[PDB]
Amino acid sequence: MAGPLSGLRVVELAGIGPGPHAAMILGDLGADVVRIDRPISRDAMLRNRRIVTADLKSDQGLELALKLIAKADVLIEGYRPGVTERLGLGPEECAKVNDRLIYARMTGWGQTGPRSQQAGADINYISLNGILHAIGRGDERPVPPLNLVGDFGGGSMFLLVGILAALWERQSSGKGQVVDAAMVDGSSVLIQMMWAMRATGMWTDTRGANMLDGGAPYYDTYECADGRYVAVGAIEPQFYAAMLAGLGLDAAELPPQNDRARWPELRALLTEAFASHDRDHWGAVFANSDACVTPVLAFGEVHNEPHIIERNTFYEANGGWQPMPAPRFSRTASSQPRPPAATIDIEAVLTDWD
Amino acid sequence: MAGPLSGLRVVELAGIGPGPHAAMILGDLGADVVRIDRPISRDAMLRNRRIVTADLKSDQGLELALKLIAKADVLIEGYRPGVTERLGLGPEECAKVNDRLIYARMTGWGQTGPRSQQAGADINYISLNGILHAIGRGDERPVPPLNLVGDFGGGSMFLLVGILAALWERQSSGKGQVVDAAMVDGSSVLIQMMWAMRATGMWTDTRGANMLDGGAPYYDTYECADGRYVAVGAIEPQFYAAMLAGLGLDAAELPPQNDRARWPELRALLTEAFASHDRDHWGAVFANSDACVTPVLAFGEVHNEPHIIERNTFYEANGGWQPMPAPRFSRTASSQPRPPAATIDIEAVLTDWD
Repeated sequence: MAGPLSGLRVVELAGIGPGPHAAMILGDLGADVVRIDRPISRDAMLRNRRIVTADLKSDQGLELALKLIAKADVLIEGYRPGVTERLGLGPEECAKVNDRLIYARMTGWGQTGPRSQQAGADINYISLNGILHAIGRGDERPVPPLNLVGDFGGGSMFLLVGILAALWERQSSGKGQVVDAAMVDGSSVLIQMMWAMRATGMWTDTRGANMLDGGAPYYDTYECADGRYVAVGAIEPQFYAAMLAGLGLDAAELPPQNDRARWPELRALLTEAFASHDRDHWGAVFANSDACVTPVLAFGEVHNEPHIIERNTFYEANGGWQPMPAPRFSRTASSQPRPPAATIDIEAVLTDWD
Repeated sequence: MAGPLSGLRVVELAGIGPGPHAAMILGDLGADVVRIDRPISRDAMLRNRRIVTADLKSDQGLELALKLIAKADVLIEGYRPGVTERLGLGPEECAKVNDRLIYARMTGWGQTGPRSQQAGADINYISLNGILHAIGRGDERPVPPLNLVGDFGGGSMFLLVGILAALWERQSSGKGQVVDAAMVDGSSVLIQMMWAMRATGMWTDTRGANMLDGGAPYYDTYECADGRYVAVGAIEPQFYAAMLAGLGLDAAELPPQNDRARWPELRALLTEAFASHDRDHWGAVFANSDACVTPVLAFGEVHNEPHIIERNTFYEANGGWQPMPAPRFSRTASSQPRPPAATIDIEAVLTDWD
């Protein structure tokens, strides 16, 4: 298996959303990932893995898990705190048989604390630490940014950083440890810019009235003539001016970029402008500009866009497209992810592993 | 310095947004990070750093950068492809003097390809790979999820994973290499769940009409009596039912949870329920159940919420709260971050570095 984590050995305890997304990216990058289910998947998330089944409630699955864990560099689990403990696969149990194990725990609320036993999804984890409040248009109730922010950006990504850091540390302590990845915490450091910004008046708790939430007329989407959108990211004044040029608007007849008092008149001017031609027109107007003007593409249009084609951001599998691994390494490059293959006997893996 | 990356040595080439966010987290986690500016910061994002000054244009600063890079494990650069090359800090130059260097490049569009020389921000990178399309209410044009998805979740976080993986690979090749972290790619892998789901009919390019984008009445926000919001994440039927009981609704007078045909009647019923009382009323009602119902808190209200208090998700600094490091390590724990620090003579750092 190619890529930089070639050699690393990961055990994943099948659960939902963040945990597998982390196991996946490890896989993507060359790790040898082994996922334990209950007794083919056409879920792609389960690519770059071997799947085994066991019954960790029974004496005999318990025993085979530990055999796997003992040979493994990493364990991922994403259940309620106390659950691996009571199966007897806790951190203190795994330590007895392998004290070099990086024991990664993936939760919303964390290992400890009042909420640490309650159910929740992404929307609740980001409800509590400010993030969801800030997302959306001001005249309307907050909008969920999918599960991009807590599950992944603020969950699996921080689990991955926790695992790969703890692996750096082991390479001179020679021990592992437990990583407590809680989404409420990880998403907070994800949005730390806003927290910094709030302290110098460069961000406000008021919704829809900031520089990056769509309060700013030069940082938002515009509906075009044909009902589709373009995205404007022109913060820098030189970028903004190349944008005004493509639209063919005169700086003199416009409010200045940052006269917030007149941001409504500026937006109406930009709106009228962009609605006067279809999306694709603006693509051609602004091809090779610093205008920071791009088409808003629907998922099903993505594989036709040049820049996506030329860099193989995607590959074709099953129904349609998945993302190729990221990021990319110059010397030990990742290769095309392997599809989820049918089950494997758990014994044969111990034997693969010796 | 405390935390798991204690030992690691990072040179950051000052720029905007993703690259600093990466250097920050490294810092958070114990690395010794050293940032090179042009000629005290009030910005917290610059915590866990030492700041130094050089004119990389002149033979004087070029030469001092290389001395630092030569002693360093990681270099972070966030400029246009071709820019470090022309300064004479390209990858092949650094290799001359340090072939163990992890050379991490942080861009929107990537190192290569048609758009790789154009300006952009977060909103442009997520316009192109379907992400931005999918965010928002369907009767309104896509809404930006701040810069949470391209700059951080799909930017800095994948630079971090690239750096820490390349470090693992070095620990047996004994060479480093270049990581090409592009937001367009990183965010795609971030939203891999949707890509997978599209291919089994569990996701639609139609906007605001899915399970995690606010189309589901049981995964969305609701306005309360007092104008404020709660978040409902009640996907699992047992969660959903604990939610109906908290609101005091008869399960049997409601349309089935997944009779999408009557999702408008379900939502009206829930809307009516939740508007009948203030937010904080619900916050109490649901403070323990597995109803996956939580208050939507403004950033300014976060530090008062129990779960946040007990876990020290935040600390105070500069007349306001910032996020404590994440994730958390049981044996080599991170410390409270050090604030930015005034500038330092670059020679004194060379010296400190043996």
